[PDB]
Amino acid sequence: MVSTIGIVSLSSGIIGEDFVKHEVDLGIQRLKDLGLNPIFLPHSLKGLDFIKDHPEARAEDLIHAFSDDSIDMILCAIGGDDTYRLLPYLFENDQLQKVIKQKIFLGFSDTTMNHLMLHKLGIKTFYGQSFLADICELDKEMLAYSLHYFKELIETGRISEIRPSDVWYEERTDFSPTALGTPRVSHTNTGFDLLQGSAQFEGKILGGCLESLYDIFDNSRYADSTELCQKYKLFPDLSDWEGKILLLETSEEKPKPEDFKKMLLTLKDTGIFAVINGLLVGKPMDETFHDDYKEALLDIIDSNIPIVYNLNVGHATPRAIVPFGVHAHVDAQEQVILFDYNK
Repeated sequence: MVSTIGIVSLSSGIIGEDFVKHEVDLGIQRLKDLGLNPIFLPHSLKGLDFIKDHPEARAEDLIHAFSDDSIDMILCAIGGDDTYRLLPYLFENDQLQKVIKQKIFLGFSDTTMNHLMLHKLGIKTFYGQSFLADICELDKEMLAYSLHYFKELIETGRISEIRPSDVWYEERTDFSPTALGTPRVSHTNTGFDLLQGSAQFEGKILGGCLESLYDIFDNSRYADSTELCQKYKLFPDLSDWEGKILLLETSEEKPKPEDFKKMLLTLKDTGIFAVINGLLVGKPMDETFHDDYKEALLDIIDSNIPIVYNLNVGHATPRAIVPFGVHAHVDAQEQVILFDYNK
């Protein structure tokens, strides 16, 4: 019985900018048609500059979203690259833990950091879509495959299974008003690609955007990312990772193959690939460096660890939604991932 959906800006504040107005109205109408009543949290529409300079305000919006019993679901507006800055405002005095309640939380990319924050507090979240990226798809309707998962989530509170899309789409090259009502360029999608290891494996899924996870360990983007993430122990320990399935997906930054490898090896050094039950990897945006990443994965990760590539999760389109913290059964041969809420 999800009815009210609260939209939050925890990363970029672009959603409140004048030029995005029509897109926002488009998404609002789509949410209404699905049986929902959208509300924007108090700071979420204040714009680029305000949101950038007030991570504490973003945190206050998140705290309110989780503590307000009239809000049934929380949807991230859009990603960015600096939501790690919210950490002290959520954890230094257990501000979020004190008032948090289990309810649907959906986002991706920079939101990976928020997913890890919520994991720390025992909250089961949902990865892979956001308001501007998916609900405000510029074509006449939302992408059918993306809609399938969003509709299922809002109607049932869960995702039961993921199957590959029939098609995938390129990122647009026109973002002016002439883009409205036009389709993205599409291509046939060939399904889950078992790179190595068992076609079947199981466990709860956790992870997200590779570039985001990298900033837990490397401070090149922001000098204090590693300090803050270590201070608040954001990265799960090995006992936590053991027997889980890791999700990785690459962003619009399209990391060059050398950098993709660097990032994988930084994770490998933690022991994560040694304790997980398998690895799921999303299709890169535009399939950029698709074959290079496949070769890098095969080279770096021991061949007894299962890896399934080409998931329609992450920055390519369309986009499935992945429950985190829910036992999953992967079967690459049968092109399906099942979720068991009673295991």
